[PDB]
Amino acid sequence: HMALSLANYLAADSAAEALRRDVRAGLTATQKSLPPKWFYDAVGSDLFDQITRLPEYYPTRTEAQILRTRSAEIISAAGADTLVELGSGTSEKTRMLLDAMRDAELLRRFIPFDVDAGVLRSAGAAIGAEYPGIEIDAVCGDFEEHLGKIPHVGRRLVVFLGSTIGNLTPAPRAEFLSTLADTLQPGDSLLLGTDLVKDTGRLVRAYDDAAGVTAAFNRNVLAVVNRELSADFDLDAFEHVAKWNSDEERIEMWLRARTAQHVRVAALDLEVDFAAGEEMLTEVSCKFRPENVVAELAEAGLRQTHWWTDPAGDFGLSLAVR
Ligand SMILES: O=C(O)[C@H](Cc1c[nH+]c[nH]1)[NH+]1CCCC1
Repeated sequence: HMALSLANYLAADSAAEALRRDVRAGLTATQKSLPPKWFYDAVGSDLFDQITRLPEYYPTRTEAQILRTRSAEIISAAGADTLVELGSGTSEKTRMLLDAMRDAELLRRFIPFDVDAGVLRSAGAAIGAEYPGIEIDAVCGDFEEHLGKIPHVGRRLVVFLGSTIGNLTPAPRAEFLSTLADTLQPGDSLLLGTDLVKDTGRLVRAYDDAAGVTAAFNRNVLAVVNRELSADFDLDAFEHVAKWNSDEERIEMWLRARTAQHVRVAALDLEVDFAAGEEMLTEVSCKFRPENVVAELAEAGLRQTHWWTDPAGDFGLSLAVR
């Protein structure tokens, strides 16, 4: 029910000023861009939830199938009594892990780490009900800034799933992994999900689905800006574009102006122009090679002790330690 400990390191005024900075810089750049963190307002989070069920979007259910068939092994390997989730704690995946920990009579604690306090409270209620006696310590924070705020209590399995790590470009990605590694004690383990290089047709379709749901998700970032900063983006005037970048081996999401657009962002006293056909970068989703996952982990000071992958080789999960 209501039993909970919650620490909150996020302030609304801080979030608001960050959006102002990001939007000003991103829209005044010669190559325009917007950071994908701003996708996830209430509407956008709901749209992403739907993306996880699209037939083209294999990542979620591929990862889920790996956990479904190997959760006992994962939990045995970790030997952890505390599950730290860098993410919501809402999904079936969380419960696969928690169930496996309970089955092994190891489970003592759940530490959800997410940017939305409301979601954390909901997760706390649900998990508290399903696993009576469990200690729940929630942390409201940004996983690029507040990893140091995660409690060091217990033997901890830190999980970072869904190929979230792929939404970070190499430099911030390496900084994140190194920082996370520095918070791990002997006994702690990292469970990392990484989407893998594969047929490029399948990759693009996964980010450009027939139903146009991803397109709606992408364009919604314009609605966020419109609402929060009093802008006048015409969402209809922008086309969703998903590209495979073979040099960097990553999917890229873009918004392309159908015709010349003049956008006023009132809250920034800012005007910007899009030429007909001008494209704005809104997200990258890096795809990994198995051998390189080992290397990126090692660079962060982490040793990969276990590697699970589906039989098609579509997706990978790593267990790593200090
Ligand atoms: O890169 C991805 O696959 C998605 C974001 C996304 C999904 N469809 C379009 N973008 N990430 C969101 C957090 C986990 C992965």
